[PDB]
Amino acid sequence: ENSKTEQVTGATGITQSTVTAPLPEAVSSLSLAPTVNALDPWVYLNQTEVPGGTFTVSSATQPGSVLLELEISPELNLYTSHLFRMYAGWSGGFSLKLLVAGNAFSAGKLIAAIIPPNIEVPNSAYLLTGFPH
Amino acid sequence: TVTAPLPEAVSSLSLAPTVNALDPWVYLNQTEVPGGTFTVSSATQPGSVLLELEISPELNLYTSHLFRMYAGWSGGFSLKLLVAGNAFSAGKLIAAIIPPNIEVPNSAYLLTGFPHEILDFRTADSMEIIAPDIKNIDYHFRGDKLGKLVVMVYSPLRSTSADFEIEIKLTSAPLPDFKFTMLVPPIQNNALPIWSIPQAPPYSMVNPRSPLTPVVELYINSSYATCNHQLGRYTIYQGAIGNSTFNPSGAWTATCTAEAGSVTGNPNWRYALLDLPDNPTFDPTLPPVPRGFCDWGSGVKSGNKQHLVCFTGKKFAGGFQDVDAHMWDYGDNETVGLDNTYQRTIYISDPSLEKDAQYLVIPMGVSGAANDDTVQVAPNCYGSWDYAPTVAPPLGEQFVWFRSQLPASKTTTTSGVNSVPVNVNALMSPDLIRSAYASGFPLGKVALLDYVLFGGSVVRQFKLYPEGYMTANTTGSNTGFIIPADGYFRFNSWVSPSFMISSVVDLNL
Amino acid sequence: ENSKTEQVTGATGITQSTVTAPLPEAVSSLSLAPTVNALDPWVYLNQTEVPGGTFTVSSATQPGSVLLELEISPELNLYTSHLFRMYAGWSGGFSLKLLVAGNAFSAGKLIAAIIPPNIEVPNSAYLLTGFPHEILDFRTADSMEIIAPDIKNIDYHFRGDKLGKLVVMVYSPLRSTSADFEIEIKLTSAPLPDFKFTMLVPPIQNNALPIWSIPQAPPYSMVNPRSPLTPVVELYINSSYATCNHQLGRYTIYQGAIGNSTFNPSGAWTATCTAEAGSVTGNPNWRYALLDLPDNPTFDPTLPPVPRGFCDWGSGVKSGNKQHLVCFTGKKFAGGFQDVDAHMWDYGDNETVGLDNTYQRTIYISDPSLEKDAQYLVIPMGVSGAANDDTVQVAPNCYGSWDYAPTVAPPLGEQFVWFRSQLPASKTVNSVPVNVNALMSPDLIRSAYASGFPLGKVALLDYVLFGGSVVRQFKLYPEGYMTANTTGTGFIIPADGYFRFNSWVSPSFMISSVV
Amino acid sequence: ENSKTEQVTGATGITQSTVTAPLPEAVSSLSLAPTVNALDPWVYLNQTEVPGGTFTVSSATQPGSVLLELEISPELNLYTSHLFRMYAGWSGGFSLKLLVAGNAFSAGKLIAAIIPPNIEVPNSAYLLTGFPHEILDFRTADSMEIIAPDIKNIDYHFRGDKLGKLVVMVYSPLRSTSADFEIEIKLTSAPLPDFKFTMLVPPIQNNALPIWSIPQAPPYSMVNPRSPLTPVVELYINSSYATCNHQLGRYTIYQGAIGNSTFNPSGAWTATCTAEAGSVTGNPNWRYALLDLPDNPTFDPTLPPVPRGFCDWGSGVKSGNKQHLVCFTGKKFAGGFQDVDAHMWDYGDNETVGLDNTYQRTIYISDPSLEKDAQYLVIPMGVSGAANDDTVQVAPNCYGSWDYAPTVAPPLGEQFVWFRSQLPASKTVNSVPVNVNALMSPDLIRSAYASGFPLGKVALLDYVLFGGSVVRQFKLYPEGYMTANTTGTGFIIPADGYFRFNSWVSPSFMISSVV
Repeated sequence: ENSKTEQVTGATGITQSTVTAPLPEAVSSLSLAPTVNALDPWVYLNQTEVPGGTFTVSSATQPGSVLLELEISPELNLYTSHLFRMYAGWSGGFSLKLLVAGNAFSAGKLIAAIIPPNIEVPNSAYLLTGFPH
Repeated sequence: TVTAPLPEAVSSLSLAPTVNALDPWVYLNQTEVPGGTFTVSSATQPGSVLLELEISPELNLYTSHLFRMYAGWSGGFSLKLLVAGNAFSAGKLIAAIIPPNIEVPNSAYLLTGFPHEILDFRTADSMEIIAPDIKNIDYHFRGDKLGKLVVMVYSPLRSTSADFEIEIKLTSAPLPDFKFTMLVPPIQNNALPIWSIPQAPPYSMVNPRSPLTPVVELYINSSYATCNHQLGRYTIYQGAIGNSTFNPSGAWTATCTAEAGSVTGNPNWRYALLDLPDNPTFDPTLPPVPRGFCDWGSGVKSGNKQHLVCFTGKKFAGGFQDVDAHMWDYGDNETVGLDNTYQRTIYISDPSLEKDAQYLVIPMGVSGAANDDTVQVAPNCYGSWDYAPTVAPPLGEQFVWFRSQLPASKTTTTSGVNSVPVNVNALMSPDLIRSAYASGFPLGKVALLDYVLFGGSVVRQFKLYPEGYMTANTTGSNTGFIIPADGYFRFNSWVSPSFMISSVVDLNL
Repeated sequence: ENSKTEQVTGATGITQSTVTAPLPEAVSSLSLAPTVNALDPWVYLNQTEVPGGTFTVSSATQPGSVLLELEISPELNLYTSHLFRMYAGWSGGFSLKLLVAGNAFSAGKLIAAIIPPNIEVPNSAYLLTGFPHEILDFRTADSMEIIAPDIKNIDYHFRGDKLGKLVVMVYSPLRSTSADFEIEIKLTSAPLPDFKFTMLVPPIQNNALPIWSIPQAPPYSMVNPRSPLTPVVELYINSSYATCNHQLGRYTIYQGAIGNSTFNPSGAWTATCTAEAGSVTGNPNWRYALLDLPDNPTFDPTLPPVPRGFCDWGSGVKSGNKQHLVCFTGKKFAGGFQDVDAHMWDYGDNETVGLDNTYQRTIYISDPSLEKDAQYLVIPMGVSGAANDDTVQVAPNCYGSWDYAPTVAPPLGEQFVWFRSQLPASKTVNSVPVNVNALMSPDLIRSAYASGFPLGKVALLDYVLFGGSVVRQFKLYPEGYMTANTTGTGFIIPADGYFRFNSWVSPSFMISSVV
Repeated sequence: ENSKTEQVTGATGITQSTVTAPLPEAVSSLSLAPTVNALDPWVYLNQTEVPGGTFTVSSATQPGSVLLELEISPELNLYTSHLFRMYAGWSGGFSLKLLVAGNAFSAGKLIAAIIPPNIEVPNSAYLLTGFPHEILDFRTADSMEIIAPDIKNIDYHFRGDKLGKLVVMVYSPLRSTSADFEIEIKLTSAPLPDFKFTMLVPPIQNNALPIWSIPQAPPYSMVNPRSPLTPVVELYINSSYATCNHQLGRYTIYQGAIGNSTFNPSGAWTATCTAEAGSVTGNPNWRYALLDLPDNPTFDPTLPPVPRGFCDWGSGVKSGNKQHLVCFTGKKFAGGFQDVDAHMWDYGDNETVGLDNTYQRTIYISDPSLEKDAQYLVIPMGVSGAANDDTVQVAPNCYGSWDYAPTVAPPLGEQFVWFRSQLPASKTVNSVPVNVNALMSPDLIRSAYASGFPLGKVALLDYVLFGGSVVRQFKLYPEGYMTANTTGTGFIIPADGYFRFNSWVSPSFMISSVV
């Protein structure tokens, strides 16, 4: 985890790039996998748009509405989704880059939360602070 | 950017018969503070308290939930200030820590004499504040006096160019020295940090000011700036208050003993005294009216223009005889203490009232000049009984009302009694506040509720007060804004009383 | 702990100075105090007189009477009492110096005892020996320093905690050849070096200030709450007025105005009644009326039965044949009242004890033409017939379960000091000249709310005449009354002196200046 | 001295915190101090708001107006102000933090200057550059600590010495895109580490307390000093009442009751006159009389010409043909007065400006049978004819060289808040219903003598209704009047709220809550 800051062209504000692990990843030993199949090294280096990974925040949108809700799976990335057809099973997490077209003369905040399996999503930003976020 | 205006003194917890550790991960994730959300606007006055919090386990989502199974606790909190600021705003908050036994001042001048930090809107975002656990004892029991965090406007919000508002949220985690003391069953008196509301629609709820007619609308009107009603009054603290009841249908029917004599200059308008099953000694400290009995207004000195309407009939061994419609009203048509007064003396426009005979009274309409406006202002409180206080929404807000259509009874007989169709509003329904008794509201906090229409596609936001009313933030003005009664309420969050709802109702469409 | 001896000037006896710790002090670690606030080093070096720390042992005083009873607290010392307003909490004991004006040709003993919190004080010197204590002898005692612990089970105090006490009583009776000899005892205090305060807070407290500042207004500048249109012209004493039962002019430090009293007695003097059906048996002129109750519309038994501030002058039991009250009365119309003139009036029905001579809603007016259910102005203004100061002095009885002011008396040997005004006659109904007394004026006790009284203590006041060529001394009680010590019909004190706070004393204190 | 910079949240500008000593502090050796008394170490660590340390810069405010002017003294900080009551003397400077609510999209500058004692403050930012000073810019200012010297030529201060000042004014005008933008400025203080007190003394001083505690009595509990038998029923505002010339209801912090005012207005309402030879020309019913002067027997021009507390209601210039005052009047006999009834009366002779509409000894009574040199009771009770609130509001003129209360006005943009009571009619002489206003009640300013006002400062009061769902704000001036800020005939405020002390402000302060 880290954060870096860049000054904007005109010096009228800043942009931040942040890397974070809200919850620790538990790397599987894969001891029960009959074979372990490596991906092409370039697939880890390609960030594709996620299916349903696009939303617009207007000043109308409430802090109760879920903007994005996405399952952590091979379907997140174009080439892992295509590759998974060829395989019985899979293991491991995803890097998820949230690209925000922000500006220094706006105001307001997002919350992004990781939600465990077999837990329901609350319609409340107050309740999302109970998760790793 | 970490501020401790007063030092945290670490208790040894020597005296604790058990010391209960929290999960190590509760110290590592900051949650939103259950009620720690407030708004500042350019209208918000200097020296106004925006946020008051007891420094207690209730400051964090996980420790508030955990405290339900503990008898006692020790240790402070680390608070972080999340400020949705902007480039154009100037102003300052003051955050002050008040020791346990000391009264909170009403001005910035006196508040600066406490341990405090001053928080400018340009630099307050992500500032961290230690909320220390001040005590002279090894750990707290329940019901002990607690230190407070008070946040107040120090310099008012001003803007260069455009008139923004700032929403501030606190987040919290317990300090590493925080501990609990003794396991007890999970039933303890602290409010749950989440309230879960059963998804009952408003139309499925009773109207406590018109029990026979379904709620058809949630309603808003900019002229209804006051509620003086005795019916439909419920609080989380006290239950039903001021002659309200949890079964409004069953309480709707009174009886009255007919009284000797008649209204002056109006010999058809016979007096009666309402019979008081719950106040037979006629104590001034108990209610002067049967519980749950009609509080509809009918104007001031207005009998020539308008009356209330009821079914009546005399008591017998076989129940009640010859039941039909009459005009009635509270008190006289003249004396200020009786007329337009919620009290025992009524009159009925029936020449036939026999002395000492008992009559059924079932209110069911209004007549003549009566309108929605006149029904909305209840007959006055009077005397030393525990009547419900007159209430207003705060400046810039409107009540949300539970509304039902009351249909007109018509008769074709000459001189037969005739009603006019009217809408009846109630401030609250007992069916919504039902689940709030089990959950509790946090001390000095308001429920922000989502109200959900069209499968989630439209979401109104209302503030439900523990004093028994919903309010909305609104723009424009209107004497008839309708919200559909087929949505459901969803708990959103707890907020300070002075939080300003972002979701504004466009009251002129 | 130690003792040192000094020979007296003439060598005809000795004086002893003793330092003692009857009970060990337990110095708090203050580990739970958020900050520890040091006092100025000179505050530990200054012994001030204690509030109520003064008593006189005569040969009359029994070894059963408590002479001094004092809570071990910041209120013991002038500068710790002032400083504590600035703080949330405190910890640590006090040095308590008992200064005894003894002599070698007297006899007798004191006992001084430390009493833990939540223990009662016994009325017995035999039982005081069960506590940690000291005994002093009147032949040789001069100074005794008690190192008094702050006895606690908490790290430091907040306000409203229960405290350890010092108690002083006679152990063995005072004897002397002279009948006039007294041992004077004085108690002084300083905080012990381990004394600390805990947290700075704005200096606004319920706790009483150590010194009361009184406005210097003369009694003649103050309203008489029993006769508001007439100025006070004398302070007055009368040894037959052994009790006060008034409902007006009743105030307390704790509750403010009590009984039916008010802080605007001039604006409350006026009332209105609704004229009833009927009249007093045998007197058809005496028409009944009910006083209107704005404060008590529904006639609740727990709220007052008479309008706030309305006249409580007496007329005796069953005495309308002999005497009455007098008022201006007039019928209500547009904008005010018509044909306003003097009428006789009284409380009750001149027969039944529940009504006659009783402070309650039902009155009669001696006007033959009262219209039924019409309203009438009532402004009480005098008395008629055989009426006199003593009839006006005894108020109508209180009755029922409303929050009336209790009947109060001065302690044995003391007398009430009254605020007195002359109320003139008026003539053709004809009134008689009478003097009206009040127990207290609201203009004096106004100042006492702005400072407070220490709990369980009374203000000793100097009353200063001619700049000081005469000074009276009075005890002003927190219960509202003011009182003087008297020896040997009425006695008159001028109303153009001024009150000055002298000191705090116990209710049991004997005023040294005698009237 | 230093400066540090912080980037703003959004990176759209900067805030600066600067520490500066414009003039060197000269730390006293305290060699002549008998003792040196240390403060609690935490008092140096607590910055409190300064009395009068709050101002708002609008784009309207000129670079000639002084925004803040403050004496460098123990009164700057809450705990040094409380502590100083306990001490004879003091030495050492103050840290003064100027907190500026600035913004990067504004423009303009402050100047802050230290001014030595016995030097006058100039009404010019150009002249302030001649002093030791600092300049702040509204784009980047956030905190400025001034290390303000205690400038003295003596080892330490006693009370009543002349002091160095901080002065703040606009150096360069505020500009913004928005017309509504304001810079809010706040000043906080703590003593510098070299600050000391010099000698413990009992905590009794003339010096005003840093916090005023107000009784919480509602206005309806307080006497109306211009109509004592009637209660206050509203606080009131009327934008046409631009001045007050009353001689009753006039009080000041410094002098107490002024003009012809008294602290017992109910006991002073009654007067007596001796009936003169002759009558007003053309009106033989209008018999002259002279008010009796107990306070002024020899009719000294420097003592009041009217009895203490006697009625100052107006009736207009040369208007006896149109309107009069009304009183109860009756002839003096044994024990009181005979045949007391309502008569018309007025000041002067209905013609000459030295007498007519003038607060002076000579009156007429409209009773044809006044016996020469006999005494008559006078109890003013109403008004008659064309009389109204506005005629009663303007008092008769003051005249000559006696110590009358001056005519006072609210500052521009403010209005007086009045204590108002309804005075009812009385009917067959016939009175008219009228409302009487007082500028102040003695029951409010009683409390203010018991605390004092800081010299040159005004009390900002909250007035609390319904427990706090409405709060008005008023300035109560030490000169006796109370005042509100208004926008946009009479306006009514309920009399059952209570006053609460908010803060000390300058006379120049603009109340933020608007009526």
